[PDB]
Amino acid sequence: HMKHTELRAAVLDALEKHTGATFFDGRPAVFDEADFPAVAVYLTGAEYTGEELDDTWQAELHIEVFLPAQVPDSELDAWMESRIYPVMSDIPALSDLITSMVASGYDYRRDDDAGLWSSADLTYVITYEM
Amino acid sequence: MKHTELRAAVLDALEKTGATFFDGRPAVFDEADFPAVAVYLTGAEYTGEELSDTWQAELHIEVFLPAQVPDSELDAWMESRIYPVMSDIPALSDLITSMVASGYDYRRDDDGLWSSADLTYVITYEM
Amino acid sequence: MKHTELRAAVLDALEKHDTGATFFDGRPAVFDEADFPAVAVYLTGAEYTGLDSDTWQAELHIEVFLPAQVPDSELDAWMESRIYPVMSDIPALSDLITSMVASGYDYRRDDDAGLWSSADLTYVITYEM
Amino acid sequence: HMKHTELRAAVLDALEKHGATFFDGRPAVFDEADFPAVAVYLTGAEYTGEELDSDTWQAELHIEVFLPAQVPDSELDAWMESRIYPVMSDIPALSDLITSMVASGYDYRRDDDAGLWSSADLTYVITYEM
Amino acid sequence: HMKHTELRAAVLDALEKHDTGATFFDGRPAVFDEADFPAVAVYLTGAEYTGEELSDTWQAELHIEVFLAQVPDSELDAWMESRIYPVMSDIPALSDLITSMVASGYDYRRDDDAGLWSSADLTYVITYEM
Repeated sequence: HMKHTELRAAVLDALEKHTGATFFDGRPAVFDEADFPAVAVYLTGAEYTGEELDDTWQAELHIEVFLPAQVPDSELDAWMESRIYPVMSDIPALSDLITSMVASGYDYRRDDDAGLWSSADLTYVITYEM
Repeated sequence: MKHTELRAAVLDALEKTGATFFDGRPAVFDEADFPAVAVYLTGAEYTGEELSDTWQAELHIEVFLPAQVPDSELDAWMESRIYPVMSDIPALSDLITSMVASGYDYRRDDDGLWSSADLTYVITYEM
Repeated sequence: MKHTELRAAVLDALEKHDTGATFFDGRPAVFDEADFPAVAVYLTGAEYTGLDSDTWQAELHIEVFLPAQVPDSELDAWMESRIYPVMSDIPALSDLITSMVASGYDYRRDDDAGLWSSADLTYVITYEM
Repeated sequence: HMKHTELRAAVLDALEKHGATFFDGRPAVFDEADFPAVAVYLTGAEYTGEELDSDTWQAELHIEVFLPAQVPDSELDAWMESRIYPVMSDIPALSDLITSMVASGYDYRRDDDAGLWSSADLTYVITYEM
Repeated sequence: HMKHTELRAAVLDALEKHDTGATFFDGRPAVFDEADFPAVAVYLTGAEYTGEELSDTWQAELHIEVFLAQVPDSELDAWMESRIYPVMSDIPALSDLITSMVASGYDYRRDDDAGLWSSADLTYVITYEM
């Protein structure tokens, strides 16, 4: 399999072994009533860093949790600090696939199109080889 | 965790102003909510190890008014109900390691049932 | 509030003329077709700048709106003809800011409906809240 | 007539004396009869200071072709190197207004909303005085 | 006729030569048709003049994008990994028209308006001479 497929699968699995919710392999664009709670594992900004002649890449690893419609940002944090944060401390699979990992950001996005969901995004900055 | 407290501190500060408060930028608006006051964070981001895990975020306090009102009305509201409360919020002061003015923007409903002013500061803290 | 004083210092000045336009105190979102020619005065990216100081930098805008089926040349003409003169000197505006300088001259249009065509003349100013 | 007005005219005129629908400024929504359309406009015009008791400026000059419906980008290039390029070789009137000219880019843009129209945009960076 | 046309084609031709499977596009499609999927578009973006060298040299981002509807990214990787990377492995016809090619990024994009499709975008940074 391609290295990106392995990446998310390492996280995704660590998520199932653990959390009553529906997961997606990649940022979804739409959901069905039945998808919430939703947790998407995906990558963004994958880029080739090696021009010091290294094959080295870097990317933003995403674990975004979606909740149905309009909820407070604190309900998202609770879900984040109670069903995700923990799982992101022991995921040996992930370790073996990457060369470095570090906390990146923590964003809040919402469906500014059809107000169907509110989300919290936990992202790490990673480095690896294709 | 920590962002709930941060946001909360300010929400409880502005609590004590007949407006409708929102913990995190709203998406859709039911006009009963106007004047709407939202408190949220943008660009929260890890910044390294001091010993203690540092983070930096952007704290927002945006006031929304129904329809298309003249920016000034927004400033007026902002000058009368928001700044006063912002001058001193100990609860907040205790959760942060530093705070400082960032900017002041005027946004609006591009797709137009509301216009707004959004006060911001840059805060640093430990998660 | 300074932002309000600034825009005002500019609005009146500019609207003290026979200009048969409509003036807005802020970048409007929805335009009634009966609102053109339109003239809006607003600020963007106001940021605190401070070295310890109360410097605040912002971008002053004077946008001219006209029906979307109009050549830029016309907007250009509208600009040289009614705004530039007035903008050459506004003592009310001067006594509020600590510096002003030409910045840009952009061209915009309504991408959805396609109801208007505009020209945005901007300056960079500095001041203290 | 102010500088920008004169700048566009130069190119505008050149294009006329030589055969589609020309617009003085980037248009928003076209009418079936507008194709093929060519737009000559400016973007990013900014003051770069004063040189010597004179007001200096920089801007991007655009000559954009719009072809009816979604078409291969190769059709655009073809139309481009056939009607546009030649005229651009040397436009006196223009050179007599500017202070410096050089090629910037060649961008492809489409009607994201619908296959309404496809376009190839040829740009230059110029410096002039107001 | 001109360079951008030869560039895309070298890629397009190499790709169909390898796997006629999808419907290829010369440029980035504005809108698709239920049938086209799988879609594979070959295009350039940000082509900018970088100067003269005794010859005028340009720079641009070459794109090979695979569109599928809203399916998991790993499936996009999988198509990318078996219908694309092998070809891109080395394409003489292409290399023969440029000066340098380097890997840039791997972006996952998607339909935002109607969720009609989801894609994987493979990009290389290339230098050539008009």
